Amino acid sequence: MPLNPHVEALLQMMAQMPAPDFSVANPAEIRAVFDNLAAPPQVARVENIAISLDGRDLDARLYVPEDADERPALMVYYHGGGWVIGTLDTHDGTCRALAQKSGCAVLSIAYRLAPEYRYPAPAEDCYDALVWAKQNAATLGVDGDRLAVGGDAAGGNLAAAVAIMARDRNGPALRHQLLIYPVTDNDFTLASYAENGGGEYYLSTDGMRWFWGHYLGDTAAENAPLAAVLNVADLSGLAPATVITAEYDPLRDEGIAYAKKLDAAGVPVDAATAPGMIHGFFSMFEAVPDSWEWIERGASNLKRDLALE
Amino acid sequence: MPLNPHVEALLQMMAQMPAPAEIRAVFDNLAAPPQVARVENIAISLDGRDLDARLYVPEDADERPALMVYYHGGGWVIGTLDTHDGTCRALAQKSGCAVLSIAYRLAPEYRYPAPAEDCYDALVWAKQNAATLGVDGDRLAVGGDAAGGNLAAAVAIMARDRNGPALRHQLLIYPVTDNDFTLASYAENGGGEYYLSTDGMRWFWGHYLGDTAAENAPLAAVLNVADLSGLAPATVITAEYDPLRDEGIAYAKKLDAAGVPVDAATAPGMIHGFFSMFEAVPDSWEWIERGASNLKRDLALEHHHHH
Ligand SMILES: O=C(N[C@H](CO)[C@H](O)c1ccc([N+](=O)[O-])cc1)C(Cl)Cl
Repeated sequence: MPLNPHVEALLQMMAQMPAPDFSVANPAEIRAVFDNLAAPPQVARVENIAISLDGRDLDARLYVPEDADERPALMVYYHGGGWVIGTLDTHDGTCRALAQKSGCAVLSIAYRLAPEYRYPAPAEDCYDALVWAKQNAATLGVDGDRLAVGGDAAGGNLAAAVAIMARDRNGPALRHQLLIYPVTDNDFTLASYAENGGGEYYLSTDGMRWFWGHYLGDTAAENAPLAAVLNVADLSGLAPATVITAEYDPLRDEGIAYAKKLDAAGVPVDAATAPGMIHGFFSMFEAVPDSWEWIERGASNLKRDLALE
Repeated sequence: MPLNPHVEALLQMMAQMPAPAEIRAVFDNLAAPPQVARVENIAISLDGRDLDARLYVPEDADERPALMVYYHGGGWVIGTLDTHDGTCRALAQKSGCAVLSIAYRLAPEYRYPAPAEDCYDALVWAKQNAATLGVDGDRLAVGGDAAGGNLAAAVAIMARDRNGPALRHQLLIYPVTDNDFTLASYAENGGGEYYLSTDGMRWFWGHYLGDTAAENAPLAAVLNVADLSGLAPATVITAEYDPLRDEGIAYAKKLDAAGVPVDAATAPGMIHGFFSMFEAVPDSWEWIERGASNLKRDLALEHHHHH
């Protein structure tokens, strides 16, 4: 029986990886190379946390990075997955990566998912969770005065909405919003949807129709102000943003767009499209070494806006 | 910029894989660590030393589940709770049993027999502290991959010889059982193009034994133990393109010959370490499932009427 084709593709992929050319095979070197290969990014502590809110319990996970401060700043993170899928486990690597590179604690929220809980519910979970974290800051062991929200894809959509909710509802003061290739609108005619939406690049335009439909259900996009945050008339007074888009992401244009509108309304923004990258690439750092550059970039903005002043 | 070549290689890797509640069931389980209900970082205080441990309790385990005590691989020199986290989650999930992953002390800092005595002592702790762990101390099993399967095999032998915890199973995943590098699979598979090399194994063995000759290390080269009878029923899963294939098979044959019930097979087309590769190689799941299924059978819950 010949080599399993997938094992072959794995071996090829391991072979095209950045050499760690330690000059000699001693136990410390071999250990570092195997840990780099086979373990998720190291953090000091990971705590499975139950968040009891009015009406509902949400699972969450606290990541505390090695060499963080006594009481580090916190970013409350919202996984992506089109408001329909995604778990704490699918984004465990991404949260660890961000925590490691920012030196910030990261609290990842398992908000309730559509269609079971259609739009207003998931964003209310995410907002109520940021509130919970603020009010239980000392109990988590973090500084609730240095708060951020972040998220990828649908999660970036939720983080933008929470930032809006926190400004409108006069909630937790946020030092940053980290938006990683975020969903911002349901206009599927955009250039990048034609260019990138065929399914060739993981995420497809039809996927996004499917997601949006499950999230909104019977609500009209126009009657869903925290869904298409791109359509929010006024984006002034929002937390400083980082908006990283990907070149071959169907969401690229609308994400780029939102960043422009934030910059228009006065919000400080670092905004970049990652060359050669697809949707979901923050989560692909194990196979795509170049993902780390952009992870480091976003975390570097967080580390700056969350500094103990 | 052109599409990133690592990204493009990843994309064709996904494309190379065949095929709301059902949709989540699939996509949540690709490129992600398998979900379990509870994961607890545990410290084990033994005589002379404290070991790190991690307890995995899967979804839909019994009120007081069976326990497999698991020993990671890494040639007795490398590996952590973190490097084998994914593997432990997969086995807990597919078996329905709790899994206790043990961070035994590593060679060359701690040479044979130290890592083995850690692994045995951790089993005895787990049985003694079953109420503390919330598991059923009468439904115990050991397991491990590579040098971890070696340690599991050695522990099953020690538990037998020392009137130690009764074991219902030993799951041995492409185990190291001997340092005979003359064997066929080393010549065929031990070149280095298949992850593990004969040279790698020499290195590991050198670090593990130190000055001690193999002939004086029966709990290391378990293939040189005379009487394997009365040992825990075994699963021994080897890999076609693994240098360790042949000594794994040999150990299985000797288990069987001694009257130990053994499920033994060679995963066709697979390399050393493929149980840990299930995110990239979904066909690994077939073998994970078989191994975990044998665990589940031998760690069977007792009868309870439901009326
Ligand atoms: O023993 C070794 N690796 C073993 C292979 O069994 C280890 O079990 C392992 C390999 C790969 C892996 N992964 O890619 O997640 C995890 C563990 C050495 Cl050759 Cl580095």
